Amino acid sequence: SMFLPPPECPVFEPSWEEFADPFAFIHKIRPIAEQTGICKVRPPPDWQPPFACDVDKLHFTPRIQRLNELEAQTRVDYTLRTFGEMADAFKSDYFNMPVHMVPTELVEKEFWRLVSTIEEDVTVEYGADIASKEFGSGFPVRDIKLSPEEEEYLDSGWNLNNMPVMEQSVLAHITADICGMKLPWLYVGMCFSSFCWHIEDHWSYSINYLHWGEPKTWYGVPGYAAEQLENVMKKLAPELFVSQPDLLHQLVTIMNPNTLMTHEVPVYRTNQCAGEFVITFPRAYHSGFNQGFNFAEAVNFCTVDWLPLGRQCVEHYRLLHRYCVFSHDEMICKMASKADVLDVVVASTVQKDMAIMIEDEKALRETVRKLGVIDSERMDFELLPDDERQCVKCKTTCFMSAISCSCKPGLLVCLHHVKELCSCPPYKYKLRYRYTLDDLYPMMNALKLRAES
Ligand SMILES: [Cl-]
Ligand SMILES: [Mn+2]
Ligand SMILES: [Zn+2]
Ligand SMILES: [Zn+2]
Repeated sequence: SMFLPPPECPVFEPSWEEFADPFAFIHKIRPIAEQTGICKVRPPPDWQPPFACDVDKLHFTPRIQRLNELEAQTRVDYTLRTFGEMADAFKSDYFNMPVHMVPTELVEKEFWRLVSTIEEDVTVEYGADIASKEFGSGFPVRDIKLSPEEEEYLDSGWNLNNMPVMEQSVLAHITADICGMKLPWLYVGMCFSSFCWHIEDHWSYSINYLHWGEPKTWYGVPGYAAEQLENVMKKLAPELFVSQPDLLHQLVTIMNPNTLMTHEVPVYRTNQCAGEFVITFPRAYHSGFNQGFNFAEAVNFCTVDWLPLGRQCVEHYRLLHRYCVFSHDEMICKMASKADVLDVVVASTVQKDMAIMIEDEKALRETVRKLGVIDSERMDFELLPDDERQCVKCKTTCFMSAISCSCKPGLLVCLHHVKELCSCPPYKYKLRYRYTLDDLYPMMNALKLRAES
């Protein structure tokens, strides 16, 4: 009747020993948590990173949010004090209650009532921005003089500034600019402010820490059910699935988990409270809303487990004509070029992906040669701005190779779309390539040597 809450997602309480290495721990829980898409992690009781900031000197510009189920939203001045004041009064006036007295069950039930009710037009506000000098990480960072307590947490793997640049992560090695993806984002919530159903770019992981305040309610769907969910959503809201001109135009929406559950899409929930982590796994759809005034911090990351999925994601982007945040192949080759300093399990896993890359590239080059492309020239793709090396047809970011024609200066197609560049015969085309196959096999060999050492 009305709202039936989804079953709870897994909750882990690691020992200090398990907690010592976040990537080992994530690998450990993966068999369980990937079945549910999201999971919650409670740190050991004494892991307590100090939060300190001036509520009057932290400023941000809030985003306005209408709360209508199935309505399209785009994916991407208050002080913290004045926002908090607004947020508390909003919740307090909404329920005619003190905020700590409003049961989380009630806020959840009411959220799903108000987004589905046409006659209600509740609007709320929220903050979402990357860490900057005007608004920095909630975790300790080096800058000016820090307390010993802050020093304790400076190097923690669970300090979300460090997570991107550890010895078992992959996004670290990327030299290309992916700031929107590798830097933590800060989120200031209020009652009912929400995040629409989405998956992370390049099907990466994400990890979210609620620094303080009232809980954040989550819904998650396991990666295996991603296409099921999309099919449900495309039937109910086809507008969200029209082609989009860039990454700054991704359309997303609020949708009741019971609707998914009715269509046999598995959905899990949780209330993330202050001091708790939520982890989302590759291609796991998630959404949620805040219970009240709060402050969270989140970052994307990629494990070695993720590498094959990363490759599959870019393939999927190609099929959908979606823009890439970075070139997956460029990242693989960057790591190969640093094989000697790579962690050994990383080296072994990159070697396997590189082997697929090379064999695919071989087949593509044979195919375009048979189409009559004969001329070729080496090209350092990584030097081109992204918007100068996207395939005309499928928008993929080129790196291994592309086709050009003097007919249309500056334009490129990837080797899947040789026929989509221009009307000139293929003998007028050039194969532009980053590496010969003969360059590539020794690169892969270096990884092998590092891996077997
Ligand atoms: Cl509404
Ligand atoms: Mn997310
Ligand atoms: Zn293409
Ligand atoms: Zn041409």
